[PDB]
Amino acid sequence: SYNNIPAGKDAPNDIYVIIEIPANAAPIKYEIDKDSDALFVDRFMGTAMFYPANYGYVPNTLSEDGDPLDVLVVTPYPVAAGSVIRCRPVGKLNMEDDGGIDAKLIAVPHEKLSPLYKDVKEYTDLPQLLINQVEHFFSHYKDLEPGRWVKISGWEGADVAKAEVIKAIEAAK
Amino acid sequence: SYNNIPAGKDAPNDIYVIIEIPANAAPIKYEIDKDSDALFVDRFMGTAMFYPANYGYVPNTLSEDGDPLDVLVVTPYPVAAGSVIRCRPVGKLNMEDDGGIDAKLIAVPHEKLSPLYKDVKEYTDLPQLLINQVEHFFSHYKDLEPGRWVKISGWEGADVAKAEVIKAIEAAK
Amino acid sequence: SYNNIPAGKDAPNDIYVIIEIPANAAPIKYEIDKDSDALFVDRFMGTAMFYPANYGYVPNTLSEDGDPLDVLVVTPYPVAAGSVIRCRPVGKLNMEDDGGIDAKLIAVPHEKLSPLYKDVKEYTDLPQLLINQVEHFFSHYKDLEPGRWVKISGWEGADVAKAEVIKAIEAAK
Amino acid sequence: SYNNIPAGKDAPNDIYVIIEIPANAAPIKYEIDKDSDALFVDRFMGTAMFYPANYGYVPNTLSEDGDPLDVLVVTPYPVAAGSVIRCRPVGKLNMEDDGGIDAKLIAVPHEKLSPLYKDVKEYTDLPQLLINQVEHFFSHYKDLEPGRWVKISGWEGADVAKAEVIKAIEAAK
Amino acid sequence: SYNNIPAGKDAPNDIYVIIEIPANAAPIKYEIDKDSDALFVDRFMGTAMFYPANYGYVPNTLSEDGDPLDVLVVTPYPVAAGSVIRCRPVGKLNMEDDGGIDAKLIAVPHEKLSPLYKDVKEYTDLPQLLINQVEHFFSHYKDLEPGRWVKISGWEGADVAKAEVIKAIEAAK
Amino acid sequence: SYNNIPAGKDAPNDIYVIIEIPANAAPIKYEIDKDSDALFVDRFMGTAMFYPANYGYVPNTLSEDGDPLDVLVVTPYPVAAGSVIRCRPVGKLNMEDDGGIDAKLIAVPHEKLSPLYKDVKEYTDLPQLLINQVEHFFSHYKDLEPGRWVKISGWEGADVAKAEVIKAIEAAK
Ligand SMILES: [Mg+2]
Ligand SMILES: [Mg+2]
Ligand SMILES: [Mg+2]
Ligand SMILES: [Mg+2]
Ligand SMILES: [Mg+2]
Ligand SMILES: [Mg+2]
Ligand SMILES: [Mg+2]
Ligand SMILES: [Mg+2]
Ligand SMILES: [Mg+2]
Ligand SMILES: [Mg+2]
Ligand SMILES: [Mg+2]
Ligand SMILES: [Mg+2]
Ligand SMILES: [Mg+2]
Ligand SMILES: [Mg+2]
Ligand SMILES: [Mg+2]
Ligand SMILES: [Mg+2]
Ligand SMILES: [Mg+2]
Ligand SMILES: [Mg+2]
Repeated sequence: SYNNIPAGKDAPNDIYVIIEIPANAAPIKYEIDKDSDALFVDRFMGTAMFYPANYGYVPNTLSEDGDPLDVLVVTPYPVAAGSVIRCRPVGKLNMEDDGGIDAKLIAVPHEKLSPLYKDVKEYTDLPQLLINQVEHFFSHYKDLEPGRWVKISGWEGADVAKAEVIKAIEAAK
Repeated sequence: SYNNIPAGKDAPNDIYVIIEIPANAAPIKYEIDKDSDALFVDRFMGTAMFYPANYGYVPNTLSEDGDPLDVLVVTPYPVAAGSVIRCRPVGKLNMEDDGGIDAKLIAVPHEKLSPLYKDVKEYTDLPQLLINQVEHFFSHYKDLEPGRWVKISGWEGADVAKAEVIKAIEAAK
Repeated sequence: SYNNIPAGKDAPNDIYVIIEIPANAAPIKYEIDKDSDALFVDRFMGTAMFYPANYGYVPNTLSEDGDPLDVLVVTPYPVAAGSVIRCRPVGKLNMEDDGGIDAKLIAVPHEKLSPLYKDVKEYTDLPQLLINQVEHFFSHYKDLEPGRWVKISGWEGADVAKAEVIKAIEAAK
Repeated sequence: SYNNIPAGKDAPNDIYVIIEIPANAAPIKYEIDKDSDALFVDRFMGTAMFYPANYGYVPNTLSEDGDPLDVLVVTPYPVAAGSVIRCRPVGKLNMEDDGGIDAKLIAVPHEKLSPLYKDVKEYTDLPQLLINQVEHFFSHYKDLEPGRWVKISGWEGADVAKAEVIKAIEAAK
Repeated sequence: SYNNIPAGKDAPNDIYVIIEIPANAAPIKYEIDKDSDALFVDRFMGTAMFYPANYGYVPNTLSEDGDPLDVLVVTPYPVAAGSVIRCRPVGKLNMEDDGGIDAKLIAVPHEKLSPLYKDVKEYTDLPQLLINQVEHFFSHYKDLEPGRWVKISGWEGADVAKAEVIKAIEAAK
Repeated sequence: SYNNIPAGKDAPNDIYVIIEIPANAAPIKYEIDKDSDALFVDRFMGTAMFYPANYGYVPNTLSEDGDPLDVLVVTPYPVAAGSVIRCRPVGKLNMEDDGGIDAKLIAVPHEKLSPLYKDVKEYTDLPQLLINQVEHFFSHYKDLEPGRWVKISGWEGADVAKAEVIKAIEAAK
């Protein structure tokens, strides 16, 4: 099962993220069910938008909302829902949503998977438009769903993002 | 495993369906294997047709033929093979095929997943062309495979479909 | 060439729209060039959004910005960029953008192309969520491009939309 | 324009086919308009089926019904709508439909485009399942559209198909 | 889990292959993890190439590199990553890579899945171009990853391939 | 027609490229026919490879092989075959093939189309793996076609690439 996957081979610089929603996918919000490891349709999203990067979570972590830590992973090609990417965090997007505090990390593939991100040490080393697209997506993707909303606080860098991994690993143990 | 998913949160009005074949997919007839939870290729379909709705089954149900209850689920976008949709039955298509009695329910997503089906209470509230496409698909998709065949009896409404769910949940106990 | 296509077989109830951008497509903003009939990439759009309906124009019309009249066409499947669809207007979305007044019509296919829209006489007969998605898309698709913006005024019905077609046809003569 | 393309480099053994509908495409029945060269949506097809081969016509041919000769082209990958394939006829499917006589040729790519068809000299050298799929598609794809219908007479071989090309090239002069 | 799937219903003539990479897919090299059954991204491949057949392994086998036996499966349509296909071996491609001896079998679906391969008894009954594409892919897909390389020895037939299946099954006990 | 499109609004820093083959497309080598403006299938390519960037030509130019100048354009999303991209050259790949000298440019979208490439002044500002993928593709894509082959000479920078545009513009006038 997914719970047999550690949070990382060497956290926080070498972690695993289980993908729930591929980048550039149809507007279906999938979530993995802890009790079955199965991909559930949480909802069909209301706006004409798509997640700008692959979206999932670090196994064996615990965030403030009670679920594993949320991570977006930038990849050269969208990966299959349910697949697992070895990656490295480069930034943290601080937000609050209708349910409470909701920070999410952004990460890039580990060097063993690709050389493309070797020089991406901070989220500011990704394309500025991509960073803006990520923030704009979370700012607006709940606009057509009543009772759902997002407040953006802002971005923090790779040191804070790596800290967040450690926090969530320690919270689960 | 899939067997940890209940038949529904509040059956028969609120059920779960595990999808084997997405709507509008390539002509590969996948089936989930009970003893591995794995998606098997049952066959490559012989006709140039596609399933007009997502196709799957209700976990923890048992029909009189020893398999879970079959369900077609209408969705605004096709859902991934192996994913699970919370939905609501609105009708039943009575058929017999080369394997015996073969009724299949038709369902729409629960209102928590989409607002688009709030007025669909009976299968006759779906577009008539879609109902005709479902009937036509099952009447013909086996035409080019030796020894496979379908007889269509007709449709029944939401109350009959809900009673079928109750009966199949009972049988699994 | 495209200019041999009339504005309609029986405008304004029966018109042709040349599609530039398919519904649900990648964020490439194509525009057909008057001087060559060729599809140009006007831009790669800045936001993680998609046109919620097929987007194009009525040939042999002239709208307020000097170009043919803009029309969104709802279809059961997205139609290819550069293809031509026989359709019928059911509404008008009034907007202003960074270039000036920018109304766009919304239309559904002629009954010879699909039976699915026979009961759609006004834009309010389309799904409310789709109407909201169209408004939300135009409100936000320029959010990440400096100097580009949109202000929505509101909708008008089929009779107003049909009068806009007549106005743009006569303005071209 | 398309009318500048000859019927072939060396007809009837070496012909050109302009594709209207790719193999395995969405159920949109496109047709090229003679007076604009533009791809029109003739209709959205009513059944859950797809064309099993690429479908188009030979330019600068004229059958006795006033339209160019129809050709299905088998290719290793589906080709884009509006593109032109150099190919070689290997058979003829005789049909009558709601519009009158409706024979369609079947062809394979010229050896300069692919080595995969060197041993396909007759339509019976193609996979039997594919031949059956073509027949089944035309027998059923109009089933859900009022007033549309097909009668299938049977197949003829490559020599008959080649004579049909010669006859249709003659008629266009 | 996957390990409940036997190596075959009647090995070596009738085997199961769990697919990791679909034919003609994006250049994502998935591998199933033994400890979790989950699909991991091993890497994003460096070259602009795709696997010419579906790629996976036989469960409950052990090959020379300590992992289950590798098999390519030719299918009429690419099958999803993680799905399981009943097939039959027809050849063996002998290679050495940067990790050591690396033979891979090639197989076609069982006749219950498709009639299209009934006459394919040896790998030489597949299209020569496909065999060449498989050799060329393995010869070059690692060309842009330093430290990864492949040397091709050549092919052996179905009887040798079937003996390799028996060898890997017994080696797992 | 395409010939109404100038080589650029302000060559060599602001040019138009007509795309024949989208990035990451199926292995179909399309070429636009000068006499009809139609997209022809030149061949189905022999190797399991794909063009790593969109491929096409500058209208109203003349290269040493007698045809308009060949250009690859890097884009965030593959563009439709036959569409036209406003772009700017950043490098030149010198090659000779079975027909003679065969240099090709690489370009990025003009700033009016996207901000993503503002800092890409030279081909060495693109990802090194992408540059290697382009060279590797041309080195190998003819490996399975007899009589077709490529010799790589090497890359030159943006100043030489801009020169090549001017050379080919002047050659056509
Ligand atoms: Mg969360
Ligand atoms: Mg979550
Ligand atoms: Mg949230
Ligand atoms: Mg089943
Ligand atoms: Mg069943
Ligand atoms: Mg059945
Ligand atoms: Mg406009
Ligand atoms: Mg416009
Ligand atoms: Mg505007
Ligand atoms: Mg036609
Ligand atoms: Mg015809
Ligand atoms: Mg007909
Ligand atoms: Mg191996
Ligand atoms: Mg392996
Ligand atoms: Mg290897
Ligand atoms: Mg050239
Ligand atoms: Mg060329
Ligand atoms: Mg060349």
